[PDB]
Amino acid sequence: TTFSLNRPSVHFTPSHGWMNDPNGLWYDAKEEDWHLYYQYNPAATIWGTPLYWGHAVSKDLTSWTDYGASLGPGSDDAGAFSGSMVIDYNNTSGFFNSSVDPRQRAVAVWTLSKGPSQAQHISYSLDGGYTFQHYSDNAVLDINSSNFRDPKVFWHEGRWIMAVAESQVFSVLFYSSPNLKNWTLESNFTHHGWTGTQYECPGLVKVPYDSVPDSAWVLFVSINPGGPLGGSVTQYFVGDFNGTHFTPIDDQTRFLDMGKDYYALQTFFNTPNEKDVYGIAWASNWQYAQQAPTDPWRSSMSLVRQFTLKDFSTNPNSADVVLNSQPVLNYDALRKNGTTYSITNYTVTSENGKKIKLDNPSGSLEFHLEYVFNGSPDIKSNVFADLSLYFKGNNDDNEYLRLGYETNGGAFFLDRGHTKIPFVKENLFFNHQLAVTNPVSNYTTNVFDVYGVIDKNIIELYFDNGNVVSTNTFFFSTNNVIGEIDIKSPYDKAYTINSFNVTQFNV
Amino acid sequence: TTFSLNRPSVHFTPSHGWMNDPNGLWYDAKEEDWHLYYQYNPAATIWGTPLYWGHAVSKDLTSWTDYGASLGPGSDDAGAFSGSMVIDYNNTSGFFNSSVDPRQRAVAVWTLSKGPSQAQHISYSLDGGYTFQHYSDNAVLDINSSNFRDPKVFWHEGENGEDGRWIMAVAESQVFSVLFYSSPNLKNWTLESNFTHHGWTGTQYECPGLVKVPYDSVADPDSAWVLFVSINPGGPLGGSVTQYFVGDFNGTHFTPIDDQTRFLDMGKDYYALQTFFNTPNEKDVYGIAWASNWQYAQQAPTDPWRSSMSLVRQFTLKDFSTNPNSADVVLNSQPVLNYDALRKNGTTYSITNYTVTSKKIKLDNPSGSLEFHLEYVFNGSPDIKSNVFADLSLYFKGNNDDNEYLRLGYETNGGAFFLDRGHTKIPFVKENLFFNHQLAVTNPVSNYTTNVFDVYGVIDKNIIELYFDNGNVVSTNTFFFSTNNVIGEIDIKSPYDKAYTINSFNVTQFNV
Ligand SMILES: *[C@@H]1O[C@H](CO)[C@@H](O[C@@H]2O[C@H](CO)[C@@H](O)[C@H](O)[C@H]2NC(C)=O)[C@H](O)[C@H]1NC(C)=O
Ligand SMILES: *[C@@H]1O[C@H](CO)[C@@H](O[C@@H]2O[C@H](CO)[C@@H](O)[C@H](O)[C@H]2NC(C)=O)[C@H](O)[C@H]1NC(C)=O
Ligand SMILES: [Mg+2]
Repeated sequence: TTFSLNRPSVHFTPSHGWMNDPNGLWYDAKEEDWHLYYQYNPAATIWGTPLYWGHAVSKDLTSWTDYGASLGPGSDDAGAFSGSMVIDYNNTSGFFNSSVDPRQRAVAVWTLSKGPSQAQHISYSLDGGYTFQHYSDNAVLDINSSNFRDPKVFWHEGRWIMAVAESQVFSVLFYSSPNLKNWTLESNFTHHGWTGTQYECPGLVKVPYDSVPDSAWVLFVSINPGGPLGGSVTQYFVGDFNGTHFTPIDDQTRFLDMGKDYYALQTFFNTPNEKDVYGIAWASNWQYAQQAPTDPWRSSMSLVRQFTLKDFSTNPNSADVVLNSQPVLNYDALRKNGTTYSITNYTVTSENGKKIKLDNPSGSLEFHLEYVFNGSPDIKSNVFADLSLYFKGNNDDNEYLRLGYETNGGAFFLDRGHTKIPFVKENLFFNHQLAVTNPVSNYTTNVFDVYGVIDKNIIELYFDNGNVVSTNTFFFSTNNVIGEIDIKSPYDKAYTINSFNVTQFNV
Repeated sequence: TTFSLNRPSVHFTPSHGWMNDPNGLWYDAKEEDWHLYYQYNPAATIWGTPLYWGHAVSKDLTSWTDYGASLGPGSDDAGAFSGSMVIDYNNTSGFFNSSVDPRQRAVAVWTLSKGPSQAQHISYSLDGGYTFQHYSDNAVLDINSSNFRDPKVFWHEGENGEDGRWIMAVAESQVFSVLFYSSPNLKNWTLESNFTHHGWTGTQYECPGLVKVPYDSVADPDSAWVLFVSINPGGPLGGSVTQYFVGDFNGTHFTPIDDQTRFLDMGKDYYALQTFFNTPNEKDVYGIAWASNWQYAQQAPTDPWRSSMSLVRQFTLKDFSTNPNSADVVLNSQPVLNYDALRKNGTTYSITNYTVTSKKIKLDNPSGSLEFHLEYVFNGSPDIKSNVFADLSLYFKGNNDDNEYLRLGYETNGGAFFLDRGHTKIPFVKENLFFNHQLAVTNPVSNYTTNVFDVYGVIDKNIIELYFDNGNVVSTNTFFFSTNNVIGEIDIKSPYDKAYTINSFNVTQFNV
């Protein structure tokens, strides 16, 4: 009842220490292992030097083995700031004698921050990405810059292309290299979208496109500080990449996530089928991430997501384009081992009150919800006319997430202030109220689809099969856990729930 | 305890009924009268039809006389939606005999919304903007659309010997389009360009307006063009929002200088900004906005009026960037009030060289309307690290009940300014979950070697505006105290002593 010592079970967290950004994401196809590195301060639960890349491995992006610090700066003064991994199949670096399986030639491209210089180094691994050896005595790219970070490198066919943030000038620099050693400047993408205070963590990616062409390039650009809710946010651009220059199709601003706690998204260098685009993000915000009431670890990661470009618009009378997000979890094992509750053709009304009590609550559930607004004569514009689901919890049912929809605001809401944890009341950037403008799925029926995941301190809401997504953290009291889901509305028969599956995860 | 009956004193509110976006703003240079029109329902405090244009007049953009319903749709079901006003000096409309002063030849260009149709009509006034007459018993720009609204018109002086034209900016809303039509005579219109899918599209483009704005260049021209586009639904905070683009107008096309997204106001309750057709200086650009959010506006706890307007602001383009290592360009906003009259009819307070340690201000004969200025700086402290809330807060408490208060300040770990507007007894503020309690803005320093933050606030009963870095950043929000409970005391607090230093703090209550 001062800290919130409930730890996620399907979002990766460090065993201990401060975790702050996904790094070196790659997939080892011989061992069938997913590798997730992260910025890590092992000494404490706030950002500090020396900063390493923590390292964790998963068979299924659901269960993580955290091996702790792996890649390091080389002195207490410095940081192994963010960066990426690549698989040098053809041995362009020349680091790899025949004895290293081509599928495991992991080379890491990363920012050294020391004093006033941020410059990019490379370090190859000769043990499948568990330890690393620094290439030479020096960096491979130094521009006498203090803000020069977050290299994300891919193979373009062919050369290596690097995207780096010259953060303070709002620039993604693009650099090419034959061998990962000699880098030459190629184009300077600058002053696009929502600029905030800095550009951080760029990553350029080719993404499938389910039309109604085959693919499209996408540039991710993270922003901190200066995001529209406060602090950090992640935006993206849709366009094409000519080998040197990135050209956005349009002049639109697009956020990946409409919640306050989603930042520093990075994509896996590779996936098993070599087409799908997966990526993960740090699940917090820089305004309050180091004061989060968790111990002995601090930051959490989001779920992995699959990104595909879809034709979509926010109303039925126009045409636009949007990055759909589908969640990647091991749902076979999670749903087999877990207990499901459900509702159908339920017209919400005070007389027929309905609720779901969860047997042996675990704090980790998913749900699909399908609802419609029937309207009522008694609803008009000067009343709050909401369909609320209170996710109440087992030991203190005064701590709850309140989530739902209201006509007169035409939107979905998340209330995350109802908790005894002091932090949520004391830190004034942890907003109680969050909103998302969720489209219907079918404009002749006006059916709303929400799919959500709850894991102890974090909730992710995917609207309209993943066209809109909102990720936020909550903090219940310790060992308080969601055990009752309660359905309410002050207007009888005003709403109707077609479908409402819950599935508690037993973990 | 349920309804917050405190009416704003320097912001415009109708006598009674529901008020919505600003419309037909112009300046009468003959009588020196500012004319404001508003989306209006007099029959209730919620939107409904028939919607009229309410009319207000003011000498100083500070005190307004409300004249009620002036422009109407002519039918019960229908609605007289947003539009703008032009002064047809050289009588290009063919409506004005010479007994009508040129400075007074007022033509309203507005949207008629009736059943499934939304089309642009024009009406005109022969008594300087109080009564109006519809022209032709038909629209002047129809495109059988259901989402075709909010025409904002200005005059484009032709160069070389080309005559010059009226330019209309309209919203083809659902397709995120500002269409630019020209006309010689405000009657026959022709499509010139289709500005589409820019910035923050949200759900709909609404209330567009093209303007040319002075430019204070201190970089490495004289003017630049600005395009205002309002978005609702789909603002990032939820509901409504106003963005702007910076660029050039070549006579048919607006062309932005980048693909940046710039919000005019970072608060939750600043929407549908319209600029005045004309100003006294013929070069300054003034704008007014509707001070609420569509998500909760028709639920606000006020009677017998529902919406308020913001202060008029003076918009000027300056060189600005959010860090000291880059260049960019920003729309600076500068409040426009009758400060001479207000401050001299009113009571001042000061505080200097103050370093915060475990001071309060009692306002004498509280009026509830006040301005304040604040310069502060952060000093550091052994006891402040990344895992604490090290805030400098200012609690504007209430006289009758002081458990209702605004809490605004800065915090170092979040590097940003906050406003907490939840602390009140008014049920609406707890019941409506779209009425955010906590608002934030990433306010810059005003000098990067002194690290001094500058903040100018205006707090009229139930509405607060904040300007940062001399108006490079603005955040506007409504708040609701109990009936007859205006701001009485401001207490300055910080949990870390000597961490912050308030160099200046000039409060000035308005006795209006
Ligand atoms: C202005 O441009 C927009 C966007 O290109 C046009 O919008 C299209 O309108 C039709 C209906 O007539 C829709 O079915 C399309 O989906 C819209 N396109 C897009 C991209 O959203 C609009 O018609 C244009 N208006 C004029 C007057 O030219
Ligand atoms: C990439 O483009 C940006 C944008 O023009 C360049 O930014 C300038 O950098 C200097 C110092 O390096 C600053 O004083 C200027 O203010 C920056 N300009 C702007 C508009 O912010 C940047 O230098 C370019 N970098 C490379 C490597 O080409
Ligand atoms: Mg309207």
